[PDB]
Amino acid sequence: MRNQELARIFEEIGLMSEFLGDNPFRVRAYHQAARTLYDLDTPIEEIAEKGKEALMELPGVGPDLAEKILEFLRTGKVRKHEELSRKVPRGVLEVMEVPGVGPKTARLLYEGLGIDSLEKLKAALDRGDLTRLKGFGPKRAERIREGLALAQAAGKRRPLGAVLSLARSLLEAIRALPGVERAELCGSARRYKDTVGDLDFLVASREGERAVEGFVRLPQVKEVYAKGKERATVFLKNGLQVDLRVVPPESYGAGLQYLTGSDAHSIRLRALAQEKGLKLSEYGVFRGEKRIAGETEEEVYAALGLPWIPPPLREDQGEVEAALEGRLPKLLELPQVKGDLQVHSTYSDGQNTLEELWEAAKTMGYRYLAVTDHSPAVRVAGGPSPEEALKRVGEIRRFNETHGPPYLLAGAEVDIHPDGTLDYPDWVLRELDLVLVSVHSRFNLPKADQTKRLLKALENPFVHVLAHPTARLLGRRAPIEADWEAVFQKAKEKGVAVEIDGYYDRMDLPDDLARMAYGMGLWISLSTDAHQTDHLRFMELAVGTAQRAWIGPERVLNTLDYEDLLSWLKARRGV
Ligand SMILES: Nc1nc2c(ncn2[C@H]2C[C@H](O)[C@@H](COP(=O)(O)OP(=O)(O)OP(=O)(O)O)O2)c(=O)[nH]1
Ligand SMILES: [Ca+2]
Ligand SMILES: [Ca+2]
Ligand SMILES: [Ca+2]
Ligand SMILES: [Ca+2]
Ligand SMILES: [Cl-]
Ligand SMILES: [Zn+2]
Repeated sequence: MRNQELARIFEEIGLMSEFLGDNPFRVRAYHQAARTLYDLDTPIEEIAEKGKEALMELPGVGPDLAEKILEFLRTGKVRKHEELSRKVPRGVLEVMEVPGVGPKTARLLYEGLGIDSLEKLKAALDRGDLTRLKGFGPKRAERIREGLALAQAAGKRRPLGAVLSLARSLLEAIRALPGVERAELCGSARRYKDTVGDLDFLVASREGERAVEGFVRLPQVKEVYAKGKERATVFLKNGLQVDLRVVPPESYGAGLQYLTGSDAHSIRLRALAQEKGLKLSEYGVFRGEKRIAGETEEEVYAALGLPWIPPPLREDQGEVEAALEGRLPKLLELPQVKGDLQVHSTYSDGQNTLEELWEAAKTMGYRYLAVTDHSPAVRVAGGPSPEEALKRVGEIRRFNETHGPPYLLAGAEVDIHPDGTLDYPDWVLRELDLVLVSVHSRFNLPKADQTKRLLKALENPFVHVLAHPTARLLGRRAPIEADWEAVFQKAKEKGVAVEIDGYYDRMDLPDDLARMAYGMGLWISLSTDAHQTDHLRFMELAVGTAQRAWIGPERVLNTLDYEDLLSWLKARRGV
């Protein structure tokens, strides 16, 4: 559907027209045309095929607008939009939009200040300039800076784990709206993508316009960017940018598929539908005018002749073909994970004592937790020395002797020196239950040298896991350059697992490299890199990554019970 695209063009013409000071009657007309297109559920093209008169049946559309609709559908553009685009630069428009701004304001801003982009705005805000620009006073000094921040974030992505819990708190409030029967967080978040744009929620309601109204008036909502009969876009007080879509209860499952995507997955499904004489839309699966499915997502998949496909797979990367052949991959699920294989303590950089870690693991129903404190080079600090590290192993053994399950594995996160040697001697490594190795320095070695360093680390027969292998930090540090094929192949041959560290700004291995490692036949270790007990919740992110990577419970260390894990760790491994 081109409905939203056309709504935007008309809206922009409205803004640009008012900026230029066109007839306020026309300005309002374009905005009313935009609302109509925003709210219109049936494809505009279907009404345009019926003629100019039929277009004119739509609220707000007269002869002038009906012709612009046809022009857009036939050419892909609207000359009037292109014309005002010649008079109106990009950032000047951007200034007028920045939530809380607008055209006439932006015109004094343009004429008065010389603003046809954004940096200038910022400049004026911080200096107090707008406090002296005619028509730019008090409570609005706040609003404009705030709007600017919202605009600048809308291009950008955040780590899934930075926003998932906040999204779920909004989900609780949405579910609690009177009139909402079901709701779910959809979009890329439901697919466990490691960074997300806006957050998208689907609601089932028999009274959609009233559900939108309750939604936009939630205590959590700061600013409404767009709203209509069945949809809205808002900004929360906490900054989250949120889209809502409402469908009737009979359509909920079709709405879940629609809003979860990916777009590429949905394109595949719509074609499968039409190939068997059906139409898949946000509102259901239809044979002619008859709705044959829609209420649950599994029903929708079934009507297309498919098993239900887990959201993390919905990327058009082989899952449609696997579903068609009745051979979806077996995927790791969160209840199968029996413990977390990288947690830190007060012995190094963690906030928690052994007792606190144990208590948290016990609450979570884990069988074990690996306490993997840093070797001395990781933290750029004197200890824990090799002697101290072994003293700690004894302390953890005594803790297990006095506590029982969940058992603590006495581990270490051992720094890899620039030359590939390890930051504890073998007499320490041999006594640890779990040896992780990782890069914490010299991140920018040439690719071939970084590869040699990692290969040398993998020569050590006491290593169990290559921890957070790329060392990336989302928003702060790029992945290290290394030949991952060479590294993973050596790890496989030596019996070393690779880690999926679900700590929210690490997400390392990333899904794509995890898919490569598992496809090459490696073992996988999941962890949260916890430095406080609140971090243990990130195991869901590591499992979501595993699902995106087509990883099953086979060859995942965390699915082994305690005894089988210890056996694996002690065993002759590799080729
Ligand atoms: N990408 C895309 N998705 C669409 C379109 N029409 C409907 N959808 C569905 C599939 C998307 O997964 C879902 C949410 O759209 P978004 O643009 O928010 O994308 P998504 O949440 O998948 O990714 P994001 O992390 O926001 O970039 O809406 C379209 O034109 N493009
Ligand atoms: Ca009309
Ligand atoms: Ca409710
Ligand atoms: Ca989204
Ligand atoms: Ca969206
Ligand atoms: Cl469902
Ligand atoms: Zn580390």
